Amino acid sequence: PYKGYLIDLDGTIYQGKNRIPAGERFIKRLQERGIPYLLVTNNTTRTPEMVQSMLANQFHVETSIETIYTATMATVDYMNDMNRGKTAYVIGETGLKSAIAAAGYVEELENPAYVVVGLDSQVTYEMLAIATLAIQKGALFIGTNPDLNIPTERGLMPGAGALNALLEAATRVKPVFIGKPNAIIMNKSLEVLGIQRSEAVMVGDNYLTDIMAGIQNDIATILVTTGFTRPEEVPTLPIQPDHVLSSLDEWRL
Repeated sequence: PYKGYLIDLDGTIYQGKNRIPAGERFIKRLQERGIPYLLVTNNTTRTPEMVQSMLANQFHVETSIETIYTATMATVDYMNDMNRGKTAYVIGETGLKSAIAAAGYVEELENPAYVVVGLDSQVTYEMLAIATLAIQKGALFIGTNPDLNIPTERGLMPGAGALNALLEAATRVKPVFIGKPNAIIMNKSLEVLGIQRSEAVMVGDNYLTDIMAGIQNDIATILVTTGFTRPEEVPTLPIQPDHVLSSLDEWRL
């Protein structure tokens, strides 16, 4: 069986303000059996500590801070890896912005080494202009996650991927995406998860991001029809996941 589990957060162990008890039991089962797992999210607005609290206070789950890996974390790791200058211009929220600040990157508006773009529910043309000019100057253009939409009360709204699309059109340069289903976040996840690519599994509810995160990177996949991809959609999926579940309670560890 799989020796480690990479798990999506929203839509998999909880849905919006709603709880998915089978999702709660799942990590609770992994914990009791001592099976390594990693909560992998494309979210960049929250810091892992904020996520950890949200989980414990609203969704009956208590995980160690190290069990949480976000697109923000994977992003600063990449920046550090690329080791270009220590300057940057960032569009995103407090989770992403503080993580980069904490890593020693100072805000540079003219010629930043990096131009990092995540979702900012309060973005302004001014921010886009600045980023547009900095990218053309030669800054390394990074997209935190490719997500086209953000699920909310009002409905599906512009996601980080859509903000990046605005910038790709204006600069003619495609950003290097970090988040699922792209390689960078997956490789680093494996590295932090501690187990072989060949024996890890990616568990999620979204085909385009989670399931493809596995298929594209040659990592086994498990799709739970809660959240995003609706069960009616599975029969027509271009590529069937290794496993399809209506509930995580049905997966045997």
